[PDB]
Amino acid sequence: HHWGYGKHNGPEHWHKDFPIAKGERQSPVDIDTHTAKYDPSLKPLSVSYDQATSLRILNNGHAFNVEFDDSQDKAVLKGGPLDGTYRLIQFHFHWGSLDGQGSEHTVDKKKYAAELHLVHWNTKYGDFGKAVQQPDGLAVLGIFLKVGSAKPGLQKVVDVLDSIKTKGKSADFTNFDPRGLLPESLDYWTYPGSLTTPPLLECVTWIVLKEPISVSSEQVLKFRKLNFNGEGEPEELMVDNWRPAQPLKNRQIKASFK
Ligand SMILES: NS(=O)(=O)c1c(F)cccc1F
Ligand SMILES: [Hg+2]
Ligand SMILES: [Zn+2]
Repeated sequence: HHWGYGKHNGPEHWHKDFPIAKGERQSPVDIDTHTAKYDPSLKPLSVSYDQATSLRILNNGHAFNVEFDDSQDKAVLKGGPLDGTYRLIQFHFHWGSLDGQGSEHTVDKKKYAAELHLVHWNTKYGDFGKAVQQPDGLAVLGIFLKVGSAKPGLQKVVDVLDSIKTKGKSADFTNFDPRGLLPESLDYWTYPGSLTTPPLLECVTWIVLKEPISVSSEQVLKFRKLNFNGEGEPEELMVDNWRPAQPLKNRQIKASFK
């Protein structure tokens, strides 16, 4: 039926309606530290989120998305492995039912408690819809979350979750600064891949940051209170909305550090 993360319609079943699930550049992948090739030609990332305008937040049944106004070059990403300018359109998380699982990408087989994705599209293409039809259409910045001390800048998001508990609900979310979710260093690993949920299109340049941000037990606990179901249906806790690591096949992961 419509895709999900449960026993009967989870990741292992997606290939039935989305054949691309067995493609050559699928995500996510495990990052083997000793095999990633340090590439010194890679340039440093350029994150310009000072003029970012958040609009709303909404539960879509798979995760929650904070949307931003992408009609002009307000919050952009360039540099690193990129060619051209990429506009931020939205961010979301992937998390688990226990502290030792939740991230999509792994490092030396290690699983973190969750993972943040900041989605951007190539301005060359005009709009998001066109960008998803190109090999270099999207650029997603990935950040790992580990359980420890509380992240001040995450709290604003934690507070509003009660108002978007079930599928379809949305709430205004203006004046949020995404710069409060970044770790100290911008060191990364990069590889060519795809969306981690259907339609599983292969249009993404993945940029996974080395340094994870830490959040509190209580902060992630509130993530686990959301619901997959819409209002009035039986309650199914929104947890473990992550895709298992896919085979790397004929690709290479480059690192911007040694
Ligand atoms: N999770 S993900 O980053 O790959 C992702 C996006 F960025 C955008 C749409 C769907 C989706 F699944
Ligand atoms: Hg594509
Ligand atoms: Zn994602």
